[PDB]
Amino acid sequence: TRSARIVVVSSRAAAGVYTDDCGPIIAGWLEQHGFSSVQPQVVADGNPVGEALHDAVNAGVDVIITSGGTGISPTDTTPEHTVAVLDYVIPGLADAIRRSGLPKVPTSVLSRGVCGVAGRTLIINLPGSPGGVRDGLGVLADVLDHALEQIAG
Amino acid sequence: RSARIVVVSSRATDDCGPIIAGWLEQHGFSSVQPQVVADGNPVGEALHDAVNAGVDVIITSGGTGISPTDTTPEHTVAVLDYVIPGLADAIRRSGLPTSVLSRGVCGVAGRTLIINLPGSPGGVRDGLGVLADVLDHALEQIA
Amino acid sequence: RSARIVVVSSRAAAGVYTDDCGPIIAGWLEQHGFSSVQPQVVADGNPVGEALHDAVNAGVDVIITSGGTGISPTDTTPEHTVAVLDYVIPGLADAIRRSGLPKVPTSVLSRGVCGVAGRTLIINLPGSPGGVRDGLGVLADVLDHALEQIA
Ligand SMILES: [Cl-]
Repeated sequence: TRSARIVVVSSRAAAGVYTDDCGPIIAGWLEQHGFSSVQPQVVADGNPVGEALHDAVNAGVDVIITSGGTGISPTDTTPEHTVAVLDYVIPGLADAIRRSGLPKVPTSVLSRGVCGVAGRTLIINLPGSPGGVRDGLGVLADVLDHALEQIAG
Repeated sequence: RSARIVVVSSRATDDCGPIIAGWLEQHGFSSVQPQVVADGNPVGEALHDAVNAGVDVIITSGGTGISPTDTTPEHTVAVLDYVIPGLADAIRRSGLPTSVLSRGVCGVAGRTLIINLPGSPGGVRDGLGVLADVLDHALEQIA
Repeated sequence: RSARIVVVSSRAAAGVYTDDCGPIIAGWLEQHGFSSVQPQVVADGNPVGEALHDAVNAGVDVIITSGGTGISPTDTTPEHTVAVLDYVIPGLADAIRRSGLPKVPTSVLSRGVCGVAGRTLIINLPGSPGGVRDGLGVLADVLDHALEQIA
């Protein structure tokens, strides 16, 4: 637990014509867990996602947290770009993040987020909504320290 | 349906291209990758290639004002068979901005519809909102 | 590194004008190894103070503002900036003013300041895309060292 990036995926927000409410949530939670102070990078759907992830992995960050672009809309390609960068996926973590918001938000099941490892960087896809983000960070909090420990040895 | 997106930037990140690409997917196109190009010859090249390819629609963004390098409308008129003045006017009248100054045109080149949009995300938004109400009919009439 | 851009214009904030300077500043930051930002766009006056305080609290490495540094009644960017700053960096402000000369002798009328608030570097740029490009030229060979000195 020490270094991280945040990538918020929204073409409108990235163009500066829309609010990013998810990024600040992630930044605050990271501050509570031994990182600090990370500022959101807001990028458009598509190639800019690949570009941000490769850049962050090649920086050797411990953790990348993404928000948005995981649904089933024409333009949601975050999972594809993430899988491309990943060495492998962590299915149980992605499933638990989906189930976290479920009670509750039944459409949770439509988020196609993955999590995985690339090099020694842990990557987490979260949904593009403030509640889905907070619920998924709650899931991550139960396992982050262990996950980072394991990746390091 | 087929399309190309030409983002005209003197700088040549593209903020408008992905917005237009997303709109087009909503309207039955694509996955279209925006081509970001400099003013001038590169605008010509992107238009000519798209017209040759026989795409249904070309959307451009930027280079429509009165700065020394703003020649998107000139390059557009150069490839058009004819202009559709009401559509350019409707795009200018959407949204309201200094732009009254956008000299964008719209028109048909062959069986390809070309639409000039301003180089701002808000101008693009407003423009696309106009297009949303006429695009199906326009493509039908051209065919 | 992280940055915020605060474009200061009531008309741009209102959607009445387009923000052309914000995107110019954003692209320059990316070439200098910044991950970051959307600009922000805020009205003249108190919103400026709001935006700087939010950005200083969040702990960003740099804030670049654009506009509101002139001598018209609604130009209050320098005021709100000095209110947030712990201290000014006079030589950087001066260097930014001079970057417009000799071509735009009215460049000397910008009352823009630079300084540090906490661990955040703040730089006032003028509201014209030419004053902005001219100011980024100054920053090119001092910004990395500035940030290193602050840290
Ligand atoms: Cl999502």
